[PDB]
Amino acid sequence: TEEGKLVIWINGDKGYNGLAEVGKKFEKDTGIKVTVEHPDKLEEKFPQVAATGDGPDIIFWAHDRFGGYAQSGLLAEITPDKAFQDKLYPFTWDAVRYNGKLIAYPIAVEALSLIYNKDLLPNPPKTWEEIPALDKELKAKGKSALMFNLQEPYFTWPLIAADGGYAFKYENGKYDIKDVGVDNAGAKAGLTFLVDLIKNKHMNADTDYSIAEAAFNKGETAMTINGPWAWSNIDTSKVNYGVTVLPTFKGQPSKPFVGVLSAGINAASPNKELAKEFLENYLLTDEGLEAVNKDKPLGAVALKSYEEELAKDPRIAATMENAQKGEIMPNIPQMSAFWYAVRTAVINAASGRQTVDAALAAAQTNAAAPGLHAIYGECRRLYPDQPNPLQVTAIVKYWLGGPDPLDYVSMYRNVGSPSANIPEHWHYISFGLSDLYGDNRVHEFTGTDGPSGFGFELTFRLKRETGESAPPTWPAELMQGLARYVFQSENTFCSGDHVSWHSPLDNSESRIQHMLLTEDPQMQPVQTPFGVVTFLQIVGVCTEELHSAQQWNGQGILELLRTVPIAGGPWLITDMRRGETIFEIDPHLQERVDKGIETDGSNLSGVSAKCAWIRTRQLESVHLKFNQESGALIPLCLRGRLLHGRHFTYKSITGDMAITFVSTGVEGAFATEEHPYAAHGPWLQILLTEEFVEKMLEDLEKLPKEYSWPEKKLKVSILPDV
Ligand SMILES: OC[C@H]1O[C@H](O[C@H]2[C@H](O)[C@@H](O)[C@@H](O)O[C@@H]2CO)[C@H](O)[C@@H](O)[C@@H]1O
Repeated sequence: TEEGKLVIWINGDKGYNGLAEVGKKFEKDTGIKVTVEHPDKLEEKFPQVAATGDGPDIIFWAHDRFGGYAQSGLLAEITPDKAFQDKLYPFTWDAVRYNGKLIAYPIAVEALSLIYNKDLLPNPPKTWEEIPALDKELKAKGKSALMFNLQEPYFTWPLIAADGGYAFKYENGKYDIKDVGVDNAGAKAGLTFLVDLIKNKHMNADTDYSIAEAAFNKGETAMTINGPWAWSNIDTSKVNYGVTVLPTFKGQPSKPFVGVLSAGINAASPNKELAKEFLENYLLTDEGLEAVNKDKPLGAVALKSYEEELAKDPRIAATMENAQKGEIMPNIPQMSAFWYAVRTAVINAASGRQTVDAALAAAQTNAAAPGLHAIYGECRRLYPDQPNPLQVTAIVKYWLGGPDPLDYVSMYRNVGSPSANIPEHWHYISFGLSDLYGDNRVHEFTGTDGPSGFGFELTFRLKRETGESAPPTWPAELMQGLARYVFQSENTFCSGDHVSWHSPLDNSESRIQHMLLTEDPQMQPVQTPFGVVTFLQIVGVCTEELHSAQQWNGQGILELLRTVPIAGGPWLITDMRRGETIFEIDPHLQERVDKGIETDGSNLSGVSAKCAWIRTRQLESVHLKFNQESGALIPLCLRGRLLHGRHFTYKSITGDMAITFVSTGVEGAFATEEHPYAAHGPWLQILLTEEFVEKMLEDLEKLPKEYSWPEKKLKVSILPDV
């Protein structure tokens, strides 16, 4: 925000210019500059940035969002003298009251209406069922019957609710968030009807707000569906239009979700009193509302005085008839999640991606899945561009006996950063490792503190190939494999961990057959009522790189991968095509690993190797035998472990034999400085004092190799071992 200046956000389809004129008058009378912006996806931007401390002093939007905003603590409480509260209709105040407090100034009442071309269609239909036949009549003379935005569920909700659909059941003043009604026969009936319209080529699933508006206003289609804001543009057009009641479906009224355009004050705003002055004494006046209304009609206003003038307009009348027949939107926080569920359901059902029953079943479950929704939020923040990415769904859900524990795996196109030389890739995000539903169907509920589910979800970044229109799906199957491992082992992962796989990740001949895990570079962790969720990105590595990771640590090797862009880069993007290890690409990298093992120690506690040396015996002489391969690890054993007071264990692949190098100062060994070499059966422990260890290392500064010291002998060999 800012002090002495007023920043306002309002959607671009509203009358921002009129509002700007009111801002001009305010700037004249008070000297405070009033800036009016209309960013895309503002409502979302607003929750997103309000916390950091950027944001609008005032935010305009339908009330349905505000309850959420208020629960997050983004909104200041508004305080009007009774003198002012009486100027507005009580029910508009109702729409903006949350948890007993007023959290926004109600501005206007928005409801969708059926807008029709009087020239093309003298008497509009009273029912949806006529439209198919009606379209056919018009198609005969190169026109269409109906076109409206199919991308926002706001416009198809009236039809869906008509025969029984609902968001949350309201009884006794309480909305039951668990009782969602988008899955019932009614909702199925309306959405099935829309889908059938598209099947019989009376509508097109691609159609959006702008195509619908252009079509109707140019006079290409007979009808459209929209709110009062739209009219101004139609007035400019050649079309003579009427605004009327929406068509009935199966004998029942269409029930549009009525909104109440409201203005909220940012809790992080310095100028809150300036905001109150502007809204109460400048905007919410006959003069202010008229100013805005000339630009784009607001609908049925909340200011009694001005509304009395407006109510005469037959268009407003129709607006209020549709409004009455429909319901007013709830303002609870769960609305946003509901809207998202339905938006996906409609689009997928209309495009043929899914059936009506499957889409609505998914929307039904997802309307009340705070975890799935809290993740979808962050996904939405990263990809405001992509509302519905290709998404792999597990059709037999895990908690019904299904094999795949990941309910969903979303697949995004990431454009990368040209400035950072980061290539375009596909970004897979998984859903199911965390608590999505929080009703104990998969994961025990644990509360807000602590990890939701296993506390993380999996992500993956697959370098996009030349001409790849769509992301491949094999990474989802991979993610299902890992997910199963976690679910059966009950074993969590942390940034740095490695996964040994030893098969091409993509079931090709690729050299990438193992995985490392790191924090997703872009995905921020999220607060889920069911817990906190972090995002672990999978990074494909060669067998050599995995080995480096075991010998040193995961973290170091990931960074090495970041420096070699071809092998990952800053965001650690997996290229299944890669043919060389990072070490074949830059040998100085091996050097970096050796320095790390020296100064960090190594995470390798033991190896299965070709090698050789109940009562706890003691020995004064010891002769070890090693394969070249296990002989290679001796420096690691000493430099990497004993010099860090860490023990190391060779176990013979055949034998029951074992050799555990023990630093002076390790705990629980049966080897003492007094008696360094001791054995319990086939298991041998030898304790080396640090000085001797250093000496030994210098001595090791190819085959056969023999070493001797006063105490003990060491042999390096090739085929004595079977
Ligand atoms: O698409 C779902 C959407 O519906 C409503 O958004 C309306 C808004 O109320 C109107 O003022 C106008 O801008 O049309 C919007 C839809 O394009 C809800 O208010 C919103 O929360 C929801 O996302």
